[PDB]
Amino acid sequence: ACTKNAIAQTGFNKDKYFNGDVWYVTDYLDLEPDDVPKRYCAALAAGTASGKLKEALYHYDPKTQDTFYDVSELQVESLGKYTANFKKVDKNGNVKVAVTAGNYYTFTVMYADDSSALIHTCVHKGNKDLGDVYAVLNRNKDAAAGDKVKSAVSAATLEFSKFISTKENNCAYDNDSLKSLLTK
Ligand code: HEM
Repeated sequence: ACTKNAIAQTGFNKDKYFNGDVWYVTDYLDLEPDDVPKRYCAALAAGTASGKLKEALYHYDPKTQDTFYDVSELQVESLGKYTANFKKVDKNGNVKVAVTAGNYYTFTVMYADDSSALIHTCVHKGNKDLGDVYAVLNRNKDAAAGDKVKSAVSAATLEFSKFISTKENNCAYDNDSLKSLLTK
C-alpha cells in the first residue's frame, strides 16, 4: 500500500526531464518490507512522442533474469505529478499485456536537474499490494549520487543511507529499445 503524497520539485522543468533520453536507477528505497528484491536493475526513458507524454520502463532481476518492459501514456495531475496506465511490451513494443483499468502507477518528480533526479512512484497492479518506492536517477548509469540529489533526499525527510544501490549487479541496458519504445 502507498502512504506518501510526494511533493513535486518547485519549478520543475518538464521539457528537460521529458526530453526523450534515458534515466538509470542508481539507488532506490522501498517503504514496504520484503516488497521487491534487494538486487535489481531498472531504467526508463521519458519524452513526448507525436504530442503525447510517454514513459518506457525496463526492469531486470540480475539473479532470476526476470525481464520486462512497459510503455505508458502519462496523464497530468499537476506539474511534476503523473498517472499512467502501463502496458507490458516486448523490447520492440509488441503488446504482451494490454492496458487495464486498475493497472497504473503514479510518478512524482521530487528533484531534477540535467543529470540527476529523485522520483517517488506508487504502482497499482491488480491483486498485489506494492508500496511506495523512491528512486535516485542519473543520466550516467555509473554515477555516484552527488550533493544536489542527496540534499534533495534529505529535504524529503529521507535518509540516503537507507537507499539500496543497483551498482554491484552488472546491470546492462538496451538504451535503443527504451528510446524506441516511447513511440509505441
Ligand atoms: C522509475 C522507477 C520505477 C517505476 C516507474 C516502476 C514501475 C513498475 C511497474 C509499472 C511495474 C508493473 C509492470 C507490469 O506488470 O507490466 C513494476 C513492477 C515491478 N517493479 Fe518496478 N518500477 C520502478 C523501479 C523499480 C525498482 C528500483 C525495483 C527494485 C526492486 C522494482 C521492482 C519491481 C518488481 C519486483 C516488479 C514486479 C512486481 C510483481 O509483478 O510482482 N521497480 N514496476
